[PDB]
Amino acid sequence: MKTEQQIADIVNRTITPLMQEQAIPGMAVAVIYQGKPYYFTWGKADIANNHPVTQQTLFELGSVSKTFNGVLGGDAIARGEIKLSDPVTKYWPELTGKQWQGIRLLHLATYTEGGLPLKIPDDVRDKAALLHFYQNWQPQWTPGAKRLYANSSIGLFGALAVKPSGMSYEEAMTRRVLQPLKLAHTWITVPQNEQKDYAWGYREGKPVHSSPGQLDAEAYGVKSSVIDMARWVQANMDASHVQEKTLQQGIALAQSRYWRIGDMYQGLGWEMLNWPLKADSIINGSDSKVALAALPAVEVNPPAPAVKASWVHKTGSTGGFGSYVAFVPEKNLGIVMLANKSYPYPVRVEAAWRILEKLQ
Repeated sequence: MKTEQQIADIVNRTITPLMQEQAIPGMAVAVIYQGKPYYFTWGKADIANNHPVTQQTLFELGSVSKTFNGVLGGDAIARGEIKLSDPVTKYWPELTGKQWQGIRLLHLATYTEGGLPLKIPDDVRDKAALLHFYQNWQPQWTPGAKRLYANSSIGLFGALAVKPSGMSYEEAMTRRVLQPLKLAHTWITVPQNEQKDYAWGYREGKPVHSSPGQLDAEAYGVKSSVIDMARWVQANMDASHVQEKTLQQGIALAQSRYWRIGDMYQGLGWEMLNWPLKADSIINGSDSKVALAALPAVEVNPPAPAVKASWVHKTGSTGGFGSYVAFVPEKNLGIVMLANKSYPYPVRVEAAWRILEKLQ
């Protein structure tokens, strides 16, 4: 097995040119290797004010937030509070249009509802406007026909999934996921006494933070540190240490296979491919030209239970940040890459692959 110095050499050999070539001000990486997390930090969380990246720096996860959504939903399934087969109208009866009649929670959770838009429109800023938007949306195809990635589908799934609990989404996420997993540096809303650790994102050489929007927490609005993200990857890779039974089962359910889209399988938030695999499949699959395309979907019903021989991963971005998380349960190997600049998805995936390939 490799020493810490050997792992550091491997990580730095990839990250050093990456940050220079992509003009990334700050990064934090965790490698999970033979059961242990190894942490690395470089650069600046705030350039003008000279604040370094540390193991406590908070990064905007962007759509990596959907992995938290999927686990919270899995926990609700395990609690018996919801079933993915339930109609959306069980939880939002005011969606009375015929286009909602056959849409199930399953479809919202997995981008298979019929073609909701990538984001809720900017001018939808209250509950009345949100209802109007969904009521008047018209699908492009029947439920299950295609997978088309969106924030507005899984975002609504998260809002509906927590209804039986009587809690807000943020309250339920905190009580049911973050607190049991001891994720004390993971936030939907960063409190004032933690703002000192909230990195600035950089877009076109200017510091930026993400703007709020409807159903943001549910789809793209989580912030977290490298320590918490490593602990999150560890718990998702192997939840045998998680003593809360419904949370352990909910983690497993987010890695069930619900749909087959070529060689990719859709979990709850997490996306999976069989392992072993060819690097080009994930690198090319991460390009927006594939990842954002509407592709035919094949249902896996009942969902296939998690298998160890899988590459489990999720990309995410905001205006100023780019993140990537991936793990292989069979190998007990994983990686977290957090950066305060958005940079191309295939570059993220290739760098992660290069590191993990040397740690086989």
